Amino acid sequence: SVGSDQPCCRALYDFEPENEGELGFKEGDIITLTNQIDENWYEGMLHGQSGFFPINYVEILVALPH
Ligand SMILES: [Cl-]
Repeated sequence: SVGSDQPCCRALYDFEPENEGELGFKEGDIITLTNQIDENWYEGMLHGQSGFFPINYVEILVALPH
């Protein structure tokens, strides 16, 4: 398995993608966190796909480095 120290977050709400760069998900999904683009958007992965999603839609479980 990937290490338990892999940055990740829990979706608190559904997010449906409205462009082809966004990573959609459903409430409760555990998203692999890969980057923070700005004060509003993360990048991450779920089920092998990658894309952007709102910081405000998730609960951090393991934070990216600061
Ligand atoms: Cl620290």
